[PDB]
Amino acid sequence: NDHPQPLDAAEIPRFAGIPTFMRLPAFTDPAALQVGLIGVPWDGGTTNRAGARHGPREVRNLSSLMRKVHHVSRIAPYDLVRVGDLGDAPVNPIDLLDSLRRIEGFYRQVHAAGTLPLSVGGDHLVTLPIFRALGRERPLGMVHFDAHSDTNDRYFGDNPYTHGTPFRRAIEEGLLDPLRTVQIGIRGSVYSPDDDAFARECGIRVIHMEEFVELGVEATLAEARRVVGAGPTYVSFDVDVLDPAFAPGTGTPEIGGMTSLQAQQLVRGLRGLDLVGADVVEVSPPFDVGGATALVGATMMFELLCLLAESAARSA
Amino acid sequence: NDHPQPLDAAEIPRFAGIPTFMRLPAFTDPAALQVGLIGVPWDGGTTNRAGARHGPREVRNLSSLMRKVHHVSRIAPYDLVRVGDLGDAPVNPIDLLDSLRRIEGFYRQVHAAGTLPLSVGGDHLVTLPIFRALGRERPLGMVHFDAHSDTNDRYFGDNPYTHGTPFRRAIEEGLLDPLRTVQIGIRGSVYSPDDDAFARECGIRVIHMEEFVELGVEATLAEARRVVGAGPTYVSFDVDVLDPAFAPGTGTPEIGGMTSLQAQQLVRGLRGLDLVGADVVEVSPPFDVGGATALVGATMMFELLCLLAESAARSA
Amino acid sequence: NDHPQPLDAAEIPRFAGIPTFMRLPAFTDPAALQVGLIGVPWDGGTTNRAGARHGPREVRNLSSLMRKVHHVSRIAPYDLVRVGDLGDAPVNPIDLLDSLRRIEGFYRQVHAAGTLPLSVGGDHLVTLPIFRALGRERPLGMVHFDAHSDTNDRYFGDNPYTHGTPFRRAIEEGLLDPLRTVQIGIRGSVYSPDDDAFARECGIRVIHMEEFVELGVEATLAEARRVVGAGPTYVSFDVDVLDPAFAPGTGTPEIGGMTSLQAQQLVRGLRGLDLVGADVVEVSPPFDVGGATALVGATMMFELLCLLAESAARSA
Amino acid sequence: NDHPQPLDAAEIPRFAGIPTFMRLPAFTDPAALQVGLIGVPWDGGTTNRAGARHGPREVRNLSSLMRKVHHVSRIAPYDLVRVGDLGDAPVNPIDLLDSLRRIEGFYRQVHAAGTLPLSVGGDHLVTLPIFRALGRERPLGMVHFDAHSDTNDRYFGDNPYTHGTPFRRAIEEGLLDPLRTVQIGIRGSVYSPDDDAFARECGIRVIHMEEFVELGVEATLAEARRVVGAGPTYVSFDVDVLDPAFAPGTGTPEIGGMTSLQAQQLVRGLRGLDLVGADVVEVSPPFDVGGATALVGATMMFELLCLLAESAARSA
Amino acid sequence: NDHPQPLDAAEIPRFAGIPTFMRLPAFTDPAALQVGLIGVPWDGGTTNRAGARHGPREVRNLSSLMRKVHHVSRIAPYDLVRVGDLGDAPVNPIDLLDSLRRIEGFYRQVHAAGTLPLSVGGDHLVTLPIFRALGRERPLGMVHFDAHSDTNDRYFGDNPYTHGTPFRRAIEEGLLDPLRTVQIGIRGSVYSPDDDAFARECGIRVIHMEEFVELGVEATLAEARRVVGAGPTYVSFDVDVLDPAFAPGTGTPEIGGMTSLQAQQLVRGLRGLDLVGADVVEVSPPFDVGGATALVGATMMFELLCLLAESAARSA
Amino acid sequence: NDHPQPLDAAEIPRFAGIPTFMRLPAFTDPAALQVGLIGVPWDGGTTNRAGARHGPREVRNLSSLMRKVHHVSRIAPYDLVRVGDLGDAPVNPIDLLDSLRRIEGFYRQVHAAGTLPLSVGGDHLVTLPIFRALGRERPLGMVHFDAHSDTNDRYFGDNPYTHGTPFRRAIEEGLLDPLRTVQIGIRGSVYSPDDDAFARECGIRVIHMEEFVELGVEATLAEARRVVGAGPTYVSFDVDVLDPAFAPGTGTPEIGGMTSLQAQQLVRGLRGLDLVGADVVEVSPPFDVGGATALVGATMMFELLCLLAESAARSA
Ligand SMILES: NCCCCCCN
Ligand SMILES: NCCCCCCN
Ligand SMILES: NCCCCCCN
Ligand SMILES: NCCCCCCN
Ligand SMILES: NCCCCCCN
Repeated sequence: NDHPQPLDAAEIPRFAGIPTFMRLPAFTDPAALQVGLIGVPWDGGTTNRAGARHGPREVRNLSSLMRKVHHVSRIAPYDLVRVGDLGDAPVNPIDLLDSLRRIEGFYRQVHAAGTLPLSVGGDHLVTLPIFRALGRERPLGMVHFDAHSDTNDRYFGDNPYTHGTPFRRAIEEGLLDPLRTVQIGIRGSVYSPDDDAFARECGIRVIHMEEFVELGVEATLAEARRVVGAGPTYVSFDVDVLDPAFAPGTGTPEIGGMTSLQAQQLVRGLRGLDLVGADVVEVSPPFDVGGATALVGATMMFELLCLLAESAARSA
Repeated sequence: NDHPQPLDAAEIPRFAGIPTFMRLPAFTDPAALQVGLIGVPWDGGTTNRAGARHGPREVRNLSSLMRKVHHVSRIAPYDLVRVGDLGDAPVNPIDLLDSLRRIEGFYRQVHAAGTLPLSVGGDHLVTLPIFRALGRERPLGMVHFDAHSDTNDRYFGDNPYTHGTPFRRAIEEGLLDPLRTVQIGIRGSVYSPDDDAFARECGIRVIHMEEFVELGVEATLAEARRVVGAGPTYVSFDVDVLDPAFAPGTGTPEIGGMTSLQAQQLVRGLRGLDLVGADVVEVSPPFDVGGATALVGATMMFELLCLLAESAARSA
Repeated sequence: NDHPQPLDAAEIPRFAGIPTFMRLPAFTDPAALQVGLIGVPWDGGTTNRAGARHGPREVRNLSSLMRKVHHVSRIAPYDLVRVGDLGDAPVNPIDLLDSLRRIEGFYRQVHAAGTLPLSVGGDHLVTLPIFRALGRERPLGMVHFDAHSDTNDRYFGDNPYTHGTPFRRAIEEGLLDPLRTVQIGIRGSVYSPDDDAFARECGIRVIHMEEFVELGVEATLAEARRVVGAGPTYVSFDVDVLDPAFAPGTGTPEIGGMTSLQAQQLVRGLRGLDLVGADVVEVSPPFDVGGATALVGATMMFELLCLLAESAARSA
Repeated sequence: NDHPQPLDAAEIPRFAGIPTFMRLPAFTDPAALQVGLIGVPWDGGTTNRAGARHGPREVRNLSSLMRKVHHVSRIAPYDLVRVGDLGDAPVNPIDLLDSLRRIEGFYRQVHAAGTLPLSVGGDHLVTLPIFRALGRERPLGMVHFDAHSDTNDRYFGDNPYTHGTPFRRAIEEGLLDPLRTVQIGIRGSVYSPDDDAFARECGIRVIHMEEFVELGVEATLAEARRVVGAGPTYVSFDVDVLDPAFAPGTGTPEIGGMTSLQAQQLVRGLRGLDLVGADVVEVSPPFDVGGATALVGATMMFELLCLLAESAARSA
Repeated sequence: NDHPQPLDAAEIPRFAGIPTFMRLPAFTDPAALQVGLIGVPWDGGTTNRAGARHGPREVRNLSSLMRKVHHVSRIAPYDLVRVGDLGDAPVNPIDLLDSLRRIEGFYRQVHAAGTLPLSVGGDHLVTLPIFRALGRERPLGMVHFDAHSDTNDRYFGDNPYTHGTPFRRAIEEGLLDPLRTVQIGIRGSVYSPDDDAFARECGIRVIHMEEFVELGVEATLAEARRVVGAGPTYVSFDVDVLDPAFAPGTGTPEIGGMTSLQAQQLVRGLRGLDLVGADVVEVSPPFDVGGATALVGATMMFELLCLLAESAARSA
Repeated sequence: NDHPQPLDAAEIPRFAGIPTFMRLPAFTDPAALQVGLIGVPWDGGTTNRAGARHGPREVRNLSSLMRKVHHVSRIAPYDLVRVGDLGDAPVNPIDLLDSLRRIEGFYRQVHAAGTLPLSVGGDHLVTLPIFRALGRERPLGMVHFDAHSDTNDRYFGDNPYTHGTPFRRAIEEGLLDPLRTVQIGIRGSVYSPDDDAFARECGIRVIHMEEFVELGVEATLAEARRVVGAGPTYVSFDVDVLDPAFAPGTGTPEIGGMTSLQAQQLVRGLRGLDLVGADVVEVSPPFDVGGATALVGATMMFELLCLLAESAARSA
């Protein structure tokens, strides 16, 4: 084939070998890849239960359990395109602004090379430096799976950058197109009598958990696809969209959430869209249980990888 | 506008502050409040896996994650009515009858002041002294979420007070109207071929787990609303109604239970009933996993708080 | 009416007593029982995450929670037939072939006595020696719940015996009738774009997780029954069929799985079939969380026991 | 020598077999044994963190790791005398007074048969009913390893029976001889500014943690042997004597404790005394980490078994 | 005493009541107290494994186990002086400088009122704003128990503030007298071929783990007392001085440490010094096991409280 | 200063980067290195509690906390010699003899290149193939830290290869000189009166735990050095030598063991000896607690590395 390949499991047992994403070779140069698997070990944007800085290491670890071919779509992503583990974006645990700069820097090297990034957080603030690099020319659409909109304004006085502000920033900076943004799974007590105010004024489509239950998977999918249409789309997967039973290891859980099953069905349903990048954020190992949330992370990573592979091929 | 409010999360982070229910101020006088949040740290009635005496503390802890406004109903409970943390009902861990007296004494003051109690257990026996305080004037109706009927007679072999007997006592003492009692979620193997002896003979509506699946949420909700009518009604939520996946921290789990999502749907559907009190019972921290069951309790508590707040508002 | 009985829970509490299956007496002679509860503490067939050798002990422990009478069917299994704990099948943790030899040996003694076996694993390889003893005369039909087909050929060279090959082996050896085999819950990424090859060629009905969801419980059930028919049938239950939310303590978890509730419904729907034995495999205590998987295992064990008790009852 | 033996580890691996104490056969008749291994699954005496009721079960489990011969003394207890698992003493989890009565009942049957008990608690109150059976003829001496004196008077009013009063009761009842009591390891903040008042009035030798440190093992032992002399002596080992690092699974930890090493040395040095019984109490699985404390419990149990075996052989 | 007192355990069980340090009443005004118990829930200075922001809440929880009187020195701190829970110092989880400013501001009020602070972190950076409030008039002496000197210069560029720089800052700012600073337990691999460069150059007495082992407790103590003399001294206790076995719940563990016992002996031996404040830092619940480190923290707090109370009593 | 270096911690934080031993670069060619860090993830030799196959991945993860310079000895191993991560020796989870051949194959290539191996298991059986490669020309001496002598003969019939036989095999194969072999820490009950036969009859120096305590660290060190002399010597460090308090994550724990501190003092005292290689074995993640034992493994690995670096430097 000649593409980078995972360590062969008929030969090296899955517990063995240096833990890389999907057991792929490590790369330093983004031009060597069509899809780059990237860690963003960064949780400076976390105002309560931190720990998502350990997400990437543990996702790497549990991705050992992933196999080469998707059993539904039959996509063999490593055969389709050049995929590899591109390491961790530079992070500064003590300096939020420095991290923001340096992560953007890293991502514009990735974008300049033409690689589609598949990223593991890190809390949800990580998605902003990524959009800063990927949405310069044209604004992005987005399918966003989350318990929270992450479109708040300020925290603890007037700090504009937290894991709860990234999509407001991205919209203000013109990186995210709100008319092509759909959010799925929003739930839990809120600060305000009309929380979806910013959302409604700029026209974000918010499918709350309760609307997702009313609609069902198919109708929700039809509505997500309708919102993003034909244009360049990013997929942001916050593991907190899932119920705590499936994703305990997360900073801001809200009970009464999506099932793993349902998340796989929704992601699988995005086949054919022009996906320009994706992430899996908020995996927090210090609140995780037997690496349950790290495994969810790894699997959802692979689900997204398969579709990114197809978009990277189409884009070539 | 002058009601007790949670600590301001724009000022004081959720990991900070001495931990009270919902970050509310502590109160000793129930006349200061319309809805009172009360712990009953008591498990003297547990015949197997104990630890529910630690429930109220961990629920307080995890309730730090609750916010001011319900996202569906828009109810802002601390603006509608005055809510506060009344601390723990006094408990004697070595003397069961002394606990029964003292817990009731506490609830007697709460009832005299006209305050609706919202309680956290404690095993299910804690509901009895509450009913003894709350049901003397007219027998209460009840919506009861549980895996068990808790209507047994005697254990080992002349003891009338366990977590399995509170509602038999309540019916015998004329405090609980069985003809206005609905039990939802009952499941798990039983001791003898006829479990439902007492339950059927006094006319309790028992919606077993199986019937609840046949029925679905909306029809169950309508049957529960039919049974309790326009009369004064108590809501008892036993976390063991949930599947262990959502609530592992409980003494007597039975697999194949309710989802947190389903529980929220069913409790929200109780809107508008004449609710005179409610509790969340059987959270047992020594069997809990990373505060999961404590978070469930805290959230279900917030769900009940909203409905209780509306009742207390209608009374004023 | 002189049948072996569980310890009397109205006199001896569930935390007390030597842990045997279902708190029953221990037996060493299979002819003394119609249904024998057997542990197969064996995981030499495991290629990655091991630990199922500890399964039977923890299932013994957690089976303390089971009661005497099924609450839906009203089957009192210990009244219907003679049930007991037959101990553990002989295992050599260090010699795979010797274990196969000895496990088969033990199971032919069980078979020669007309005792129906209900077995707790152990990884899925355990089912092969059992099959070699139960299917010498006439091949078995099977209802198989798993995340994996376990019909692979070879591993790490020319090794034909792992937890992923037992049903391929059983079919080749004429012990399992593929035309009377249905498999339910298969999911997760695979090694090749053509995985169901062996299954499609010999005619195994494979119901993947995706098809189970499209089908629903009742239609899945009718299909399962259509496949096995009136003939002699084994039920093999691998806990990894369950979403890791319900069964974390297993070696090869795959997300987006079956709920505990669904498994109960599906197993309960096998009533009336000519069931000649069953097993519950792949419970791995070292990856379990507070015995949840061991509890699930004990419960499924009770569910199967009821059905088997009905089968043993019919014969005389 | 025709004496009961553990399952053969050279043949049956340690993860296998029904979990009895030391993998010994189970007995019903005390007269069949010279040393009886007994569980007392009782924690009605616990006023704060409970769970010791599950102690005997988890100790049975982890005793699977024990071997047949002591590596220092070379005592082979099963060769010397007849040892077996006598099951659990009857317990009433709801009724304290009924428990005391039924446990005594069980122990006087054990005593009437000339059988030396080796008991696993259960909280410390469990030793009282044992002393009530064993202390009738001559009052007993004791070497007692604990963080607390367990010689308090009343709790929560006029309650004379908790895990903190057994030894005061036993002295008042003339079952324990204070002049022949030595207590080793006492430490931790106290309620009373003069806590040791009772112990000093009746002449109990109290070697506090601080004094044990100054004395060292050899000299502490000389002093413990002096106190108990040649008379009949019980050993009561409370795991909370150990530092929480070695025994986390206990209800009332006090840091800065004894090491497992030190405890082994101290018990080993009691060889040659007339030991008429022993217990290991306060193992609390709900607060345990990976069965650490259960293992400690099982090992100390074996340490004592060897000594009790020598005393039993001496008498016969 | 008329002094504030812990909840009466003879009446109120230790698992009940809204949890405060040592079960004392909650205070808002530092002039009401002679020793103030304060939480600094702050870990913005943490460069790797964080979580210490949850320290104060869990130390509060586990301090429920503390009793009224020290069992060795016989000091009863609450009878000696007025002690209370002052709550948490204000903390900004996003703005490091804003926290430094606000924490100091809180301690300024505390110091102005003549109140002696006993603090629970939070990571070690938290000691800097404390020193900033306490060491302006005259520089402080210090006994510092730690695995690390915390006298490094810069991190990740020129960030002057981390858990590893605070004492470097305090010396530079004239708040700490290096000549009256002694550090005990220092150990672990270092970044650079010469580490104690700064510490030796300004003349801090550094007693590495190895020297403490050679010296022994008494001789270590005599050296520490020689260093601090008769002048005003602060005691800063980093739980990571302890072996991971005694304190697993900490961010930067180094194996082969001090035991709880040794730590208690070293603190007890500080009796009679002019102690003006103390802290217990680096308790990190997300890495803790069953609250082990919280309990150590709570107990070391009590050890420190007893001596602080005597100092405050001398002054009065 | 052209040697391989760990990721720069002033630039790249410890939670970031692909997890290699000590965050060194990954090598594939042994000839590139003077000291080779190797994982041997193999537990086929385990007769009871397995999981050591996961040892090397977790030790890699936690080795992230190691720094560049030994604080006592001042050895900067990466400046001294060329050190790197050689990956994992090949392993067949299902085939013991093939693992034996293939692991030896790998170490043969390592030995041919002049590279000193520093290895992480895997269970203690992993040392045999290592010795088979390193001990042909002349037999090795050994310092061996363990709770067990690992010189048993056969298990479960005649299987000559388990984690309890490696040194029996190595001695019989002329690879280990028993007259230059010292074992330290041996303890715990034994299977029969005469297991120890082999070790004494061939003259291994066996320093039991009891004797180690009698001798003390310094005299144990003197005796270990006397046994090995100036000849080529291997160090085999089994984490089960440590008390379970310090090393919970291990398959066959024996309470009453060495402390982390003692182990460090002992290994550090091996400076100057002709060390030809070392290993750290029996780290078993499925039994570890928050990675405690992996961290111990990582530190002991660093301690050993520093000494190995000196040996490599002298040869060159
Ligand atoms: N929520 C599912 C993630 C997988 C956890 C399984 C680990 N045994
Ligand atoms: N299932 C209830 C909530 C559990 C999530 C807790 C994450 N720490
Ligand atoms: N105190 C240590 C007892 C043993 C723990 C080892 C792993 N279960
Ligand atoms: N001198 C003891 C050093 C401990 C090193 C750090 C281990 N994690
Ligand atoms: N190392 C002190 C903590 C003790 C833990 C016991 C149970 N929380």
